Amino acid sequence: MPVAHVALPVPLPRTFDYLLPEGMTVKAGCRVRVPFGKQQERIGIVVSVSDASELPLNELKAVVEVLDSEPVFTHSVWRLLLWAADYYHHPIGDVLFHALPILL
Amino acid sequence: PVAHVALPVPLPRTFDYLLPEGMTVKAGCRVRVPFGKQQERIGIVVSVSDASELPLNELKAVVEVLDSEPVFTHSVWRLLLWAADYYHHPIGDVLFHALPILLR
Repeated sequence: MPVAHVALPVPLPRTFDYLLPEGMTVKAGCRVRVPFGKQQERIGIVVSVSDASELPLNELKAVVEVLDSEPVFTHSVWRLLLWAADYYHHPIGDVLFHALPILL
Repeated sequence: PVAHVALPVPLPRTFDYLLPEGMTVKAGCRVRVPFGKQQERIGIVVSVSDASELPLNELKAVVEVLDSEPVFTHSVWRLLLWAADYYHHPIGDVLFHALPILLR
C-alpha cells in the first residue's frame, strides 16, 4: 500500500546505462551480461554508447561480460528494428529480444 | 565509458514512488512526482502494493494527488491496460495519449 507505481511518458529509448570496465569495448548491437536488482544477472543488448549519462558516472554498475565481438544484428535489420520500435510505439528492448530468436 | 543498454523488462515498466503519510491514491489517478533531480512530472498510478523492487528507503515521495478518484472509467481503464498489454505499447504512452481523447 505504500508503494505507488506511477507510469511516466519517457523518451524513445528507455535503455539502461551501464559502465564498461577497463579496456573492454563494445559496439552498438552486441549482447552483454549486466547486473540487475541486486544480485542477479541478465542478458542485455547495447543500443548506443556515449560518454555521458543521465546519472552520475559514479553510480552505474559495470557490464560483466560482452557476449559479442561483432553485432548480432544486420546493419540493415538493426536500423529497421529501431525504426519499427519508434514508429509503432514499441519498447526497444521488447522488439530487439523478440526479434532475435527469429533472425537466427 | 557509458553504454546505453536495452533490456527485456516485464509488462508494466512503471516507476515506484513512496506515498507520504495520510495520503491515499487509487489505481487510475494522476499524481505529481519528482523526476531527474529537480523537476516535476505528471504521472498516473497504475497500481499500488506494499512491496517494491527497490529499498523503500530509496523511493522519492509523491508530491500531490491530482485526483480524488479515477479519471478513467472502470471499463476504459480495464480496456486501455489490455490494449497496452496486448499490442505491446508502453502503458504510460497509452494512458497519457488516450487521456486528451477521453475528456475532450
